[PDB]
Amino acid sequence: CPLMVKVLDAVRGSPAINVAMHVFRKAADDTWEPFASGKTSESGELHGLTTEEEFVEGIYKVEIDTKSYWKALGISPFHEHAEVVFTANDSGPRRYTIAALLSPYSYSTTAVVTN
Amino acid sequence: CPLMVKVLDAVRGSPAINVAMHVFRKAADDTWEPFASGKTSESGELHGLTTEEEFVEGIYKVEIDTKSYWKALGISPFHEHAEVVFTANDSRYTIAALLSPYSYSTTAVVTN
Amino acid sequence: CPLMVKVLDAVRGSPAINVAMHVFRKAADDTWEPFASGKTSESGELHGLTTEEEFVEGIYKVEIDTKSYWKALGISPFHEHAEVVFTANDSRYTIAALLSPYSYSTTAVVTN
Amino acid sequence: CPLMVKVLDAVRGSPAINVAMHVFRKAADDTWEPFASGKTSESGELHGLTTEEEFVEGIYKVEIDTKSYWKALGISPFHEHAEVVFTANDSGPRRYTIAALLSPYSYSTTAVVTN
Ligand SMILES: CC(C)=CCc1c(O)cc2oc3cc(O)c(O)c(CC=C(C)C)c3c(=O)c2c1O
Ligand SMILES: CC(C)=CCc1c(O)cc2oc3cc(O)c(O)c(CC=C(C)C)c3c(=O)c2c1O
Ligand SMILES: [Br-]
Ligand SMILES: [Br-]
Ligand SMILES: [Br-]
Ligand SMILES: [Br-]
Ligand SMILES: [Br-]
Ligand SMILES: [Br-]
Ligand SMILES: [Br-]
Ligand SMILES: [Br-]
Ligand SMILES: [Br-]
Ligand SMILES: [Br-]
Ligand SMILES: [Br-]
Ligand SMILES: [Br-]
Repeated sequence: CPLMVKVLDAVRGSPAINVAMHVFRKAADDTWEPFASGKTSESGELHGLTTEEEFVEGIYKVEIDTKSYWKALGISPFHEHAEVVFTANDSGPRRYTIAALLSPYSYSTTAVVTN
Repeated sequence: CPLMVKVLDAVRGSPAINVAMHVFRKAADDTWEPFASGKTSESGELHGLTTEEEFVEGIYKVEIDTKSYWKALGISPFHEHAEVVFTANDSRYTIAALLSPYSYSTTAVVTN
Repeated sequence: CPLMVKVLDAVRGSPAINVAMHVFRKAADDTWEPFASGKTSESGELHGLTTEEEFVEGIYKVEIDTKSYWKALGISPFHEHAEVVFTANDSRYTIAALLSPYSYSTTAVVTN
Repeated sequence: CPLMVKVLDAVRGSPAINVAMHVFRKAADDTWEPFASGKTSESGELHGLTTEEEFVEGIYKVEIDTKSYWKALGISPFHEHAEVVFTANDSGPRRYTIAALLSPYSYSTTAVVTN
C-alpha cells in the first residue's frame, strides 16, 4: 500500500471516522486530474487508494473534507478542507502515510515517507 | 486589517521570514481568482493583504510557498505548499502556520 | 520582556483568555522552585513574568492549567496541564501553546 | 495493551526511533513515583509499558526524552522533554494511545482514548 491516510479528532480523542477525501494528480496541462478517493474507516484510516503501478511520479493533492466531517457532527468549523500537496516518487517508489489531526479552527498534517 | 498571516519555523524557533504567499478567491465557476499576495516580514507577518470593503463573504485560499522557504535554507521538504482554504463569514482573521519540513499546522484566530 | 507566553484555543478560534500558569526554575537538588505566575489576558498573552536580571540561565518549566480552562467552558479534556520545560541559554523567548481538548502543541520563538 | 506511545519526527518524515521515555504515577503524598519506562522501536512505537491490572486509576506523567533524541542526532533543541500528564481510568479501564510529533523548537501531542 503506497499511499495511506490517517485522520484523528483532537476534540474527541478518537480516530476521525467516515472522513471523505479526494486525491488529485497534476496533469501535463497543469490541471488537477481526479486520481483516487475514499473515506476513513473506524480506525480513522484509508487504505487501498492506489497501487504501486498506478502511483507514478507526479504532484499529488489530498483534499480531506474536514468541513463535512465537523458539520455532520453539528460543529461549524473554519476550514473548507485540509489540503496536502506533495511530489511523490521522484527518486523512485516510496510509501507515504499522511496523517492529519483535526480541530474546528486548526489542523496539523505530517507525512511519514518510507523506502 | 481584516486578514493577517503569521508564519513560524519549528526547526529554527524563529519567525519564517520572506515566505511568499498568494491569496485567491473562489469565483462563481469554481476557479480560483487571484486576490492578494505578499511575503512575510522580519516578524513572520504579512499585513495589508486586503481592506474591509474588498474582503466580502466568500471562499478564500491562502497558498503559502513553503517549498521555496525550505529550499532557500538548504533543506528538502515534503509539501509543495501549505494551503489554507476557508469561508469568510460576516456573522478580523489571523491565519497562523507553523512549518516543519515534513509537517505543518495551521490555525485561525477570528476576533473583534 | 525576556519571557512571554501566548495561548490559543483551537476549538473556538480565539485567544485562550484567563488561562493560569506557573513558571518554576529547577533548583540544584532537582526540585522545582516557584519563579513566576499569572493568567493570560484578553489577547491570550501573559507578559511581565520576569526581568532580564532575574531570568538567568537554567532549566524552567511552564505549567499551563489547561484543565481548568476547558472545565470553565464546560468541556472535559484529556490533560491535567500542559508543561513546557526548557533551558534558557545566553548564547527574548516567546512560548506559544495551541489547545484542543485532547491535544496541544507548543513552540518557542527565540528572537533578538 | 492499555497504554501505548507513538513518536514521529517532523524534520525527517519518519518514526522517531530509540526515543526514551519514563512514565510516573502520582502517589498519595503527591510525589511522582516511577511507573514504567522504555524506548520506541523502529516504527516509533512503545508497547508493553504496563498491564491492565497494574494500570489503575491515577494521574500519570509520560516524560518523553526529546532533548536526548535530538542531541543524538546533533540537533540542539529547545525543550528538555515533552511531558504528557493525564488522569487515567477514572470511569473504568480505557486504552490510551499517546502520540507526539517532534520538531527541534516545537512539539504536538494528542491522545486517542478507546473503550
Ligand atoms: C508508517 C509509520 C512508521 C508511521 C505513520 C503514522 C502512523 O502509522 C500512525 C500515526 O498516528 C498518529 C496518531 C496521533 O494521535 C498523532 O497525533 C499523529 C501525529 C500526526 C499529527 C500531529 C498531524 C500520528 C501520526 O502521525 C501517525 C503516523 O505518522
Ligand atoms: C516573537 C515572534 C517573532 C513570534 C512569536 C509568536 C507570536 O508573537 C504570535 C504567535 O501567534 C500564533 C498564533 C497561532 O494561531 C498559532 O498557531 C501559532 C503557532 C504556535 C503553535 C501551533 C503552538 C502562533 C505563534 O507561534 C505565535 C508566535 O510564535
Ligand atoms: Br470533491
Ligand atoms: Br470500517
Ligand atoms: Br473550496
Ligand atoms: Br502544485
Ligand atoms: Br498553527
Ligand atoms: Br493570533
Ligand atoms: Br498533576
Ligand atoms: Br528520567
Ligand atoms: Br525494533
Ligand atoms: Br528537567
Ligand atoms: Br501529536
Ligand atoms: Br492512534
